[PDB]
Amino acid sequence: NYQPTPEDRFTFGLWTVGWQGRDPFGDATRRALDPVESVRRLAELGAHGVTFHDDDLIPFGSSDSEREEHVKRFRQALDDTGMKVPMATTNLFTHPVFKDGGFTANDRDVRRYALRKTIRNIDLAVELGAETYVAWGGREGAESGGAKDVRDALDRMKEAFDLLGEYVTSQGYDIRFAIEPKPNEPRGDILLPTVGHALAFIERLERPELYGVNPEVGHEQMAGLNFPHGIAQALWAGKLFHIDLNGQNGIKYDQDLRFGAGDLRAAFWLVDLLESAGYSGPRHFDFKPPRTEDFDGVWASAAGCMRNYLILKERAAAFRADPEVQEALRASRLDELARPTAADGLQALLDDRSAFEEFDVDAAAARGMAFERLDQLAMDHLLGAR
Amino acid sequence: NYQPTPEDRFTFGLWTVGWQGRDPFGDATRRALDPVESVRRLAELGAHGVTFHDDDLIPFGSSDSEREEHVKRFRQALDDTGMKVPMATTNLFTHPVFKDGGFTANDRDVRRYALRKTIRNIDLAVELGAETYVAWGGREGAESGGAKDVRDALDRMKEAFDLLGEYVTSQGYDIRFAIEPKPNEPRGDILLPTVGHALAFIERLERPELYGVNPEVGHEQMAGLNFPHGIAQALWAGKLFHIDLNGQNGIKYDQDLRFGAGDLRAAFWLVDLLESAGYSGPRHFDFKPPRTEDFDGVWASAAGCMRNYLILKERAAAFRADPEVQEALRASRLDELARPTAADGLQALLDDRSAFEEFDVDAAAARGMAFERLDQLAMDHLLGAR
Amino acid sequence: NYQPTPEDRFTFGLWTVGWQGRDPFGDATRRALDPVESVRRLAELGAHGVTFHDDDLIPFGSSDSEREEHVKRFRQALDDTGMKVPMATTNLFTHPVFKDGGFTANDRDVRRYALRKTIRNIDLAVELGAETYVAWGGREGAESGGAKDVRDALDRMKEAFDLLGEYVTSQGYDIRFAIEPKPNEPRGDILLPTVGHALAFIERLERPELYGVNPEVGHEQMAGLNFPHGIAQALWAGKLFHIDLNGQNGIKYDQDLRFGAGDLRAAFWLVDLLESAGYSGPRHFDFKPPRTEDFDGVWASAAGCMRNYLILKERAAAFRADPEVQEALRASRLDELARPTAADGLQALLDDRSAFEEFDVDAAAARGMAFERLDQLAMDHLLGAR
Amino acid sequence: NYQPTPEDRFTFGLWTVGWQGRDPFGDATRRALDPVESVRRLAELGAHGVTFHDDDLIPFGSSDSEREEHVKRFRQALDDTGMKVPMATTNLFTHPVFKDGGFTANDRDVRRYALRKTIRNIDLAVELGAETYVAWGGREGAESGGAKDVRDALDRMKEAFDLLGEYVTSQGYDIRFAIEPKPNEPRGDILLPTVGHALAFIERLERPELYGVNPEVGHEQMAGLNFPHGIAQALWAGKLFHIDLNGQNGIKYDQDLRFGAGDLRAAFWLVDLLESAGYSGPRHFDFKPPRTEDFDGVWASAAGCMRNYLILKERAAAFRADPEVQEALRASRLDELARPTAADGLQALLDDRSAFEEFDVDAAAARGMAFERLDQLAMDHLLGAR
Ligand SMILES: [Mg+2]
Ligand SMILES: [Mg+2]
Ligand SMILES: [Mg+2]
Ligand SMILES: [Mg+2]
Ligand SMILES: [Mn+2]
Ligand SMILES: [Mn+2]
Ligand SMILES: [Mn+2]
Ligand SMILES: [Mn+2]
Repeated sequence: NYQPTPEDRFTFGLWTVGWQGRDPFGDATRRALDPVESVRRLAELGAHGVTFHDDDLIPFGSSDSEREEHVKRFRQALDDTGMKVPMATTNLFTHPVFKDGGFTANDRDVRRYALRKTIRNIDLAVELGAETYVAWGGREGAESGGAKDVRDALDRMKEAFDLLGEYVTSQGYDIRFAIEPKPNEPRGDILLPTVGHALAFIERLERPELYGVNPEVGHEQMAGLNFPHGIAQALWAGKLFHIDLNGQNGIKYDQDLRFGAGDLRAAFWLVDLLESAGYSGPRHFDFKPPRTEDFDGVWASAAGCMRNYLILKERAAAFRADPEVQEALRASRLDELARPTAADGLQALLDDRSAFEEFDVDAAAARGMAFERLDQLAMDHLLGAR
Repeated sequence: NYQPTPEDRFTFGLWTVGWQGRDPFGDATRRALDPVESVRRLAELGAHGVTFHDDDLIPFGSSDSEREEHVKRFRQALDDTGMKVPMATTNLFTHPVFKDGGFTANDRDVRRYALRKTIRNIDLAVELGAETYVAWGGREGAESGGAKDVRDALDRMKEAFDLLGEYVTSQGYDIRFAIEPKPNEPRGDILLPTVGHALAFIERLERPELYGVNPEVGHEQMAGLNFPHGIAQALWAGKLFHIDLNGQNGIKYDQDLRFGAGDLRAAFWLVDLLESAGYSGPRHFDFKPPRTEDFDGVWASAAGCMRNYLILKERAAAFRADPEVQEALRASRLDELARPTAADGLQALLDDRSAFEEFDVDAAAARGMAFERLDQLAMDHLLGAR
Repeated sequence: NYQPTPEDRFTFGLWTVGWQGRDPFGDATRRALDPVESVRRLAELGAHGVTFHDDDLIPFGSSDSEREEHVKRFRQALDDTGMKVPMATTNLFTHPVFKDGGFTANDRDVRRYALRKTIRNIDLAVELGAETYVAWGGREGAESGGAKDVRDALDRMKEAFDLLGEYVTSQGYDIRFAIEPKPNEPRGDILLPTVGHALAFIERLERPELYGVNPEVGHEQMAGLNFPHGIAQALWAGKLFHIDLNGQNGIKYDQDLRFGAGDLRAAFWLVDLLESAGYSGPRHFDFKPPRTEDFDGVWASAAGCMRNYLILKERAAAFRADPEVQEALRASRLDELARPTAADGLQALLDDRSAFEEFDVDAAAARGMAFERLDQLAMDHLLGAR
Repeated sequence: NYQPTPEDRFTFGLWTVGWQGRDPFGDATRRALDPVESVRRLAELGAHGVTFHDDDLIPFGSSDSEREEHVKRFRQALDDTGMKVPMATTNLFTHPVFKDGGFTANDRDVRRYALRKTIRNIDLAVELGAETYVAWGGREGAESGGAKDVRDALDRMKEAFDLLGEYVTSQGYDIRFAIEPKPNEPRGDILLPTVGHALAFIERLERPELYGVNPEVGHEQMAGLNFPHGIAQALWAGKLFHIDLNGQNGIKYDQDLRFGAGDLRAAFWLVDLLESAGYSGPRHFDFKPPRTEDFDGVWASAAGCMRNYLILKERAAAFRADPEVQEALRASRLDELARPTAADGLQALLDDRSAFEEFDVDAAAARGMAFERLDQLAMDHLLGAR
């Protein structure tokens, strides 16, 4: 029942199932996982692929020969399992050198080092077949007002992404970039804090067609925002290149619960939207099995991510296919929302006396929207109570 | 001491000092103010101008002759006082007809009526000399997931703003539009919920140069966002057309406290930024004198808005002029943040062995950023403790 | 399917289905409901009873004869339908006189008036058979720090509740009090903001056995708190006298959505707890049908409150009855949580070398808690996916 | 200017200035500090004393002889500097064995070990002269609903604190306990999440006079609560045994900024209250110098904690001493808030026709509270603008 297959395109970061359970107040509760073992275990669960930061796969400061060894072992596990690598990213946050940022660090020599470390891993991602390269600027930001001039930092952020775009085009690489927003943590405030800020910034890059967003359920919810609404705006702009799925219980620290935990109805409306819109990218889980769990709990949590997606997919499809729901959607005038307000044009609107002079505002005000009956049909569908 | 003059460009909405104190749980505590009396009282306090919704100035459903009478009375008070009207906006939220929105209402005939009501007031704003026309889509949004297809709604929102842009260009009007974001309240979630979402949406309009943002302190803070950071991004994009100043205590209902209340250090960093960047638009207060107050309290609260701006302006100027602060900014490498990361270009960066192969990451990691000493110099300046 | 009967003890406030849809930004969208019509409509839906504020039932400032007329009409509808009145409360928030509070208003004469208005309605509630008298101190609090000395206000709050307790005991009334906490709105901060603060305050009253709490789902969630956890603490103290059920989407204005909307998994864990603990008080809905709805939407929303309770009751019962869940609970040592840590006593614990000197902390640390498999069994049960 | 002396009773935890800068996303940026060096550096800055967890002072798993060595070195530094140790606490959160809690872990043998580890450190704290023993239950809680039966956990929490009270009374120790609440982080929800929940729980302990609260600025603000209001309630109950001072920017991860950062006006109202109430306990800083800082930044941040307290103390004293403020407080009827509502008693209130039958509610409603003029006098005082 609800069993994933690789055609469901479920992917996981190496850092997710491999999180050792170090949090700000506590030591690791689990041993390190060898990436090869994660690939094999995830393949057995029905995953389609894995993702990585450079430093997940190649220990920081590895020699060039150790580096090849690590990559070759990893390549063999991908070949043995059929697993793909659709996304890769750079760790620009763990090492102390990045304590004030990578691309927007105040120290210029750190910024140059951040760019070189990124470019090296873009080459590796292309060689492994990644289509999307994610940037999460977790250290770009500030705890205090005077520490970061945000206009200068946005100049430096645009400089860095423009150079990366020049690099991939000059190499002929078929890879796109996706910015992963997060509003805070580990910095007091992070630059480009939401999907909207990231989309707006992309429009000022030299080659905006190369850049999209990689939104994460829990991150938008850390600002109290509606995640399906943000995703709909990203889809509307043609910029949903990738997505991070997980769970979050409101405005607090980044929990990274398994997908379906946290705000369950928001998960339902997210799956409805992704499936209706024909999103065809990876269904990626950026999640942390809680540090209460041993390795059996890690794999149960990973399996639950995909199970919950597949249950919600079924319930959302049943909802949209239900004749009674389709009648309710017309009762609530969703059909009218999809029609142009004024395809007849400005001048026709200005001369149309039924739009103002003879508009019966009181009759229009009296029409109920029937949204509550519609929402309870959606609840009944989610719960399998019809 | 700290006395405003009209050259400080302080402005107030008629609805601010005129708020009667009706909240969701309580009746009005103050009588209605005649707009003429507000103009005179605000002029005496040192205000530069006032703003209005159509329905603040002309009671909803007024006949064409009553309408002229109301406008003429208002015009006379502006002439008697020297007060300007730099901004106007449309009430598309109070009347029951707008219960599901104006521009993105599901009912098409409401959307057409919303546009006609807006166009009528644009003509009036131009006649009164307004430079900026604000749109706050307070009813555009939803309480439940199925009620609003957000892609269709964004289509309708873009349709509405494109028609308004076609209207002002066809009339030859020298007016620009500013979208005022708000994340929630009165709708469960509002479309374009933050400065970032609004900036991103503007880039998809037919004539993006006509549209900017009118951010409000308290609204970004209702999503827990850093308001000076958002304003810096708006300035960076060239889109800060107008600003709403007030106070808010965190993530809760929209409080609209007087400016300087709420997050006081954020107010300090906001004034520092506006003054450093040479923002030359109106300093507009979108605030509500608490319903505990009588009319003497209303004017004390209005006066406090401008007093707090002028005190913070002095402290921010003293901060930036202090030699010890300028030395601290260099100690924290804000000068280096302003320098290009790689003006030498991509190829030079790729060949620069000091950027990677011979970069001493450990020496760079060991450098403190000296941000705490800088922040305490900013605290001492704010408090007048130096 | 899932049809309520009066033995389910579902109750509604007159102010809930009768909310006209006035919010801070908008006029009423629905006409006023006659209380008699609400009683009849709710009885047809399967409700067990209704609740009221004094001013819902008797218009403010009614003459003594109008007052009797209103009560007699209401009594007749209760007799015609079989509806009960298990709870009543006082409106100490709508009238302008209460703009700074009722029991903790700075003006002494307002505080005395607040007490007299309350006592009058206690007599009426007893005559209608109410077992619980609720106090929601919505105006008790402040927007600014100097306006309210909170120690003096707590003195005044304790004075008011002590007098009410002296009044009911001197009259021989069999009624108890329940304080309904709320953290903010309409005041910037409200006194006794959470279930915990209210429970702590009760312990300083002269006769604490007379006072309990009436927590509301959405109010605890406006502080980001776990509502089932708070209810468990109230049950643990023996103080859950009444409960308000509704929905809320996180930290924002008080939404009062229908129960089951908002945080659906929290609703599941709440129903599990109430049913497991044998809570036998009313299942009261303090909710507002959204102002998008006409009267048919009002009754659909009311019906959905009880439907969602009954669906969640079934799923929680199925969860606890499942042998596989009972095995998982033992796997996660919930049985051990219920056993005393040290029934052998302090001295035995101090001499027990297996508790410290010879405790194998590393073996104990290695035990997984199996919480994720348990939580996914709870998800499968909630969704009907087993 | 604003220089602390040991009579200001400023104290710091060893873990504060000694925080190495490991956060969930990043390695340590600073080396470990020897406790002896912290004591000497803090003494030079004007601190009065230090606090510790057992594991800060004695590395976990130390032999009994290493333990004595560590204590003796520490004792010598206290003797050389005059520094006191007024508070101590237990680390029941770092080691993996505590991943599901100490006192409320599901595993019984962990709970017994938690108690033995605590008792051992109580003996050490008494020997060092500590008056207060703090308990922060950072691991007591849950990420999912089924993992923790909260009634059973509260039984186990009460069992643990009752045993500790029996232990200190049987030994004749003159030490009191203080519970430090926190709503979340590192657990998804923590038990006893606010000052109110902790105060309520204390009233069910066997010997409630032994237990008080140790509230922390940032923790109450992580639930969006008003921290001066919570402290006033703790003072009102006679339970403010200790306090943790720091800064926090709203509802997000626990930032532990230096005191005065975060919500500056809340810091002003906190200092006003502590000084007015004659709080005579330690002014303890539970803060983390940001990981951007080197060791010079650590000591600058520590110094800023005490500087900001002393500046706010001066401004609050000036505020309360100002004749114009004292007149404003009477104008806003704070004098009337301090007077009994009904010292004449219930029967006199019931017969007093001026309290209801002849009360002029409209005249009373018309009185402004003059709270805005009062709040602007407080702003002017805080900023030194008078
Ligand atoms: Mg992510
Ligand atoms: Mg505004
Ligand atoms: Mg309620
Ligand atoms: Mg603390
Ligand atoms: Mn995350
Ligand atoms: Mn606002
Ligand atoms: Mn509510
Ligand atoms: Mn903290």
